[PDB]
Amino acid sequence: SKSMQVPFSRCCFSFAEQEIPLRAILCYRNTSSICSNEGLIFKLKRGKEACALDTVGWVQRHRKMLRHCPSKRK
Repeated sequence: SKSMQVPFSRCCFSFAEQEIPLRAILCYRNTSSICSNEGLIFKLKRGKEACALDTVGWVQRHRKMLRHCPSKRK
């Protein structure tokens, strides 16, 4: 109890490879090297985050406008 880390977590299975727009996303942030192949993550309004690679393409336009999420407590 209270040993491991609740948030953060590891990579995901289904990333945001689709054409997810900014209307659904709020912020993006790179993850650890657990992915072992460009690990990226995002933030949505639903009250959660989304997994991604890093330089997929649609991330650039998202990160070009948005930036690395501040703090580390949701």
